[PDB]
Amino acid sequence: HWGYGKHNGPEHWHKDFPIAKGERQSPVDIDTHTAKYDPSLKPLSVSYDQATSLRILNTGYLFQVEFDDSQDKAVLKGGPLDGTYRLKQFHFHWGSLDGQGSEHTVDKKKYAAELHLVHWNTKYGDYGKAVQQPDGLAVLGIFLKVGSAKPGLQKVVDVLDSIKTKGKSADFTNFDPRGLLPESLDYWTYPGSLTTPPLTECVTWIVLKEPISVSSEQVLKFRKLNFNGEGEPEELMVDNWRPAQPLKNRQIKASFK
Ligand SMILES: NS(=O)(=O)c1c(F)c(F)c(S(=O)(=O)CCO)c(NCc2ccccc2)c1F
Ligand SMILES: [Zn+2]
Repeated sequence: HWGYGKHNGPEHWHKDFPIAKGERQSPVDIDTHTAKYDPSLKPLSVSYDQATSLRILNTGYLFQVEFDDSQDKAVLKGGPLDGTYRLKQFHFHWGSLDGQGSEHTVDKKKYAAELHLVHWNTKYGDYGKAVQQPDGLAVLGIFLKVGSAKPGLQKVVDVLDSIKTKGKSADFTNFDPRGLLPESLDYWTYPGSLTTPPLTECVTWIVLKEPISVSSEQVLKFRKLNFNGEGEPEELMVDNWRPAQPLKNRQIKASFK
């Protein structure tokens, strides 16, 4: 199956998923000197006050926290978006070393990790339909740099030992994703794709300019997760990022400066 290694990593995905070589693939390098300030973009509206987390899961590629999206409890709107996108899950990508791990880059800079908050367009009724549409998902991406701890991340870090291996889940209720956001909602946006197979070009990306700070100890705990299942040889879950893909004809817009 696909993964992150020499024999099944990003460079191989195109054989199963030919859209890997498509015209709107993600992630990309954000060239902050060619991005265009768009005074017509709106402010983001990030409304997570009623978010209901359910569970945390090691998928064998990353870990994710899932939400109850069967009512409008937590939604993203405004900015570049038409309509209302409902929060379904968040997850992270991270590196083996503090100098890599993000999927997007900024003027070629790599961050230690990247948080993705995945939302689906409510015009399509559910996530599975949405993922099949050109404007089905909106993913809010937030960079992580190593420095001071992020207190709102610690509940996530402390449950990771209970989901060490592929396919393990744990209850994860009452988690507030507002504690993962930076102060500023300034962002870049562009049209792209899922960053893992099936690589569908269904995503409006909204990448915040301001990183969050997490401690060295917080990210080290991410790196103690395993790609393998229990009872299989241990393979540390690190470097689960796709490198930047060609921008092609796209424009990245900035909400600021
Ligand atoms: N990076 S990304 O935001 O484009 C992304 C992932 F990297 C990713 F691994 C996933 S995945 O874990 O589902 C793997 C298949 O693409 C999703 N989709 C996230 C998702 C998972 C469960 C429920 C709803 C959304 C996905 F959206
Ligand atoms: Zn992701």
